[PDB]
Amino acid sequence: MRISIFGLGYVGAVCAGCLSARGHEVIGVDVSSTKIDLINQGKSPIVEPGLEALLQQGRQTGRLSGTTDFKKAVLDSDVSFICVGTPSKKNGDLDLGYIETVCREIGFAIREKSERHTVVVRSTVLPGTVNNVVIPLIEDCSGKKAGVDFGVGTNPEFLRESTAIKDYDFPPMTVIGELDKQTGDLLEEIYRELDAPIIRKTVEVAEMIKYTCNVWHAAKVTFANEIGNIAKAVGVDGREVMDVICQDHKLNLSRYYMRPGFAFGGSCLPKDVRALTYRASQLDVEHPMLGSLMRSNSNQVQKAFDLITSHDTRKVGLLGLSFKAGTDDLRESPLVELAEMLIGKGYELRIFDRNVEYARVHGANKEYIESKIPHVSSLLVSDLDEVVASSDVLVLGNGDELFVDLVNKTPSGKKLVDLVGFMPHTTTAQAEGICW
Amino acid sequence: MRISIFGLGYVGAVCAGCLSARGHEVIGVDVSSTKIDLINQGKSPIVEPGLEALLQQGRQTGRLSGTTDFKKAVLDSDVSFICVGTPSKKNGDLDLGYIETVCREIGFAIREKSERHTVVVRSTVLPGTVNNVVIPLIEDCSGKKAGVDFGVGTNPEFLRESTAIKDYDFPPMTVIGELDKQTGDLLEEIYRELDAPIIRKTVEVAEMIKYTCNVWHAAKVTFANEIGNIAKAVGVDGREVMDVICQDHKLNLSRYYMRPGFAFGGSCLPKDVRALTYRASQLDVEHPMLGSLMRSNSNQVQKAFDLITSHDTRKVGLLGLSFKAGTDDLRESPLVELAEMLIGKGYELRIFDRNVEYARVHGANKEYIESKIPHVSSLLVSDLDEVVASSDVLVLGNGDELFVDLVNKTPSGKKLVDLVGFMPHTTTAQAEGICW
Ligand SMILES: Nc1nc2c(ncn2[C@@H]2O[C@H](COP(=O)(O)OP(=O)(O)O[C@H]3O[C@H](C(=O)O)[C@@H](O)[C@H](O)[C@@H]3O)[C@@H](O)[C@H]2O)c(=O)[nH]1
Ligand SMILES: Nc1nc2c(ncn2[C@@H]2O[C@H](COP(=O)(O)OP(=O)(O)O[C@H]3O[C@H](C(=O)O)[C@@H](O)[C@H](O)[C@@H]3O)[C@@H](O)[C@H]2O)c(=O)[nH]1
Repeated sequence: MRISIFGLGYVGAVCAGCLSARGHEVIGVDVSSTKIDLINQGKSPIVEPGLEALLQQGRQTGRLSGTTDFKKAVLDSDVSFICVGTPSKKNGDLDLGYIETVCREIGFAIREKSERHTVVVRSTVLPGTVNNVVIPLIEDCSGKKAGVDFGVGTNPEFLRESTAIKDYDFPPMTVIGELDKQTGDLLEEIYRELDAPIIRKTVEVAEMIKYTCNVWHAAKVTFANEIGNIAKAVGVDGREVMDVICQDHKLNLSRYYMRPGFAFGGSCLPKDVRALTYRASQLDVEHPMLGSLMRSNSNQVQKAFDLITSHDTRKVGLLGLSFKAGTDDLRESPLVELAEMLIGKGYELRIFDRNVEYARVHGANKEYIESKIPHVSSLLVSDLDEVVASSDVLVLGNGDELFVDLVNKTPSGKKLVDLVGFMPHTTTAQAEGICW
Repeated sequence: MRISIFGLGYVGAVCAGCLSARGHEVIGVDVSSTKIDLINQGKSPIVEPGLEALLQQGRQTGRLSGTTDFKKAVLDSDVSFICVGTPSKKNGDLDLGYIETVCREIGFAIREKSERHTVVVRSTVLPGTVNNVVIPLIEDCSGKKAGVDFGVGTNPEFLRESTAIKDYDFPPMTVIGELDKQTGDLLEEIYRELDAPIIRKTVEVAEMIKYTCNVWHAAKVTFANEIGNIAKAVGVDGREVMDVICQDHKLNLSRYYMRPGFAFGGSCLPKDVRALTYRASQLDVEHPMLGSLMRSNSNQVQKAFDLITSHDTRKVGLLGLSFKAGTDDLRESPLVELAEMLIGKGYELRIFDRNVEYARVHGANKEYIESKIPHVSSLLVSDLDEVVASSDVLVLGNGDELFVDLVNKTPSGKKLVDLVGFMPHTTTAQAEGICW
């Protein structure tokens, strides 16, 4: 197909060439006549391994060209890939300036041409951008309507600089955000030949996706730095430490621990986090990320409390009490924290937990349950249907498989608050998730 | 093997059972008489899938028993595993009360004992605990010297409650902290049949290994929760978002981005960290972790500074300028920032980077290099030898392989400051690493 590409920076030029070398008619579009002159000369504006070669191949076959003429580029192509920059404003919000101009330029170019055009955003933008800005802009400028007259979708890239090409060739995944089915299919052909999954989501979800990947990346670099700093301070090598950790593909580098949900608890995570940062503090090793964990963890408890507590009623049924399903361990259980908050603030609380139950007559914790936390434990009710019937707000606190059935057999008159993720879908006025 | 286990809690009881199911002789020991008794009836003190059944089998083959007679346990076994809990003190630090107690008794036991007894610590303890607490208390109480007379070693655990047994039978890996080969071999013979890599390291490293793993899990949950919160405030399901993130094993769930070293930079990571948090703020969504990345990131740059400016010499050579090797992209390069700080402090700064040097000749970002950051670029030097020779302190800022030679065979009279990880080993008087 014939592709126009708006913005010829690191991702735009890489695109220009990668597509042009696969059999596409590619028109590189940029505001600066230096980048374009370089392109027509078949030369790379950047130092990127193997880019020049690709670009020179684009001119030799006549499959690639550049022009500063936006309108033409549109009228001469069937698909436009938006790759212009979105730099930071002085307050952190991203500057949409460039994106807007391109959008206008495109809309104006469509007002003319009668055939359908396809506008795919690749530039990283906050969620809601395509819907609240690029669409209405194009529309208001083309006098047309997104979806019906012209296609719109988003297409995040994950190219790294200095390996943009190989990243292009072998991506982790290909993700597509679609308004119209038609625009989605076009992208599907485009990456059809790539040995990686294709993931079709709504425009917004896609926008969130690319942002999360990037912040996760900084999160990782940050972790390794803070850990390495503590390492040096205590005499060992961070590199050696992080290597071993990167060996674990069951916990450290899997999807485990990555489900958005409730605070973490137990008799290990919170103490070790406290134990290592205290030590870091003794060695004069600052550590803002490591040192914000607990703070965040508590926020999450508070959050559940604010959700549960917002329905004009004291009647709460708390399903799950141990720090996690399948164990009776109550040590630093966020659910007890939660329970204790509700009690301290006067709520009519009723609790269900068959494991904590079994333990009240079958363990080495009897003492603790009847003398250490009687104000919590005496609120335990073993009849699950009783807890549901006499509560107004039902709170799914842990992964007990028994709570699924509950999630699909919920009676009228009850609010659900989901903290682990049993809900098949997103919040409604009757059922709310802490992160959905 | 005859194995004694001190601390019949969640970790110790599981160990007792699994070990004994594997044909060893196990003496469970704990301070609580009520614990020992449930163990002698083959009953489980805790609610943990399949533990009871293991404990009864342990009894029924006479391969597993229990007592409070510490001395007897050490006297009738060749190796002990220390599994006593380590609780938090009001200040976050670790309470070695229980560990110490169990160390004293053992020492007293191995004294009266002629043959080599082997001590393994499974309890999670800070780096250096074993060298400065366990060994000394046992040496003292036993009159014997750690290493030659009795074996010592560290051996963390990654079992997760509720899947403890599965986790024991199928671990991510086995980590051995060894002092004397003898104990290291002993542990390996035990875990030989486990389908996982065995990792042998110095005590201090394994101690730091286990900790890093726990705080890393706590960070994953933390990242995931804070992302889901923002996800939900922006209208989408944080779960749909986190599933996709977890579908990427090249960048997201891989070892990339996990090398301790220098702050991140470039025109994407920092810009995106700032944008998301900015949005997060607009929406009243607290995010202590996400929101601390930049301070921490910026605290790494300053860290590199302090390293460099501590050598009583104004002559500094910065090898690498662009945000990474393989590109000339200068946007928000931490190396540039480093340079500007060094400049503002009046250092004789010389800079090598073959990519930018090339870029300021071919490419499109020459204006920036020439007219926007002249005060950095005129400190450029084309010849790497010229920079190395005329500087007293060399900085390895990015991973350009050209710098490998400099570190393998370094001209005397130079101080090395390794920001990326070229050094084969730890810090010395001539070559200092940022996280090693
Ligand atoms: N929000 C959220 N929370 C999670 C997720 N996965 C687990 N959690 C929670 O994180 C906390 C820790 O649970 P987990 O690590 O499964 O169990 P446990 O704490 O018993 O085991 C951990 O400590 C052991 C230990 O140090 O003794 C470790 O060995 C072990 O590997 C774990 O790190 C729990 O409160 C969990 O609910 C998730 O995807 N999302
Ligand atoms: N300390 C440390 N720093 C690292 C490591 N790995 C990478 N870095 C740094 O993290 C920063 C980003 O590098 P990288 O992600 O490899 O390059 P780039 O930032 O150009 O690509 C990223 O931005 C693209 C984008 O959003 O446009 C993404 O698409 C892409 O996937 C990356 O996130 C750099 O400053 C790196 O130095 C590490 O293990 N340790």
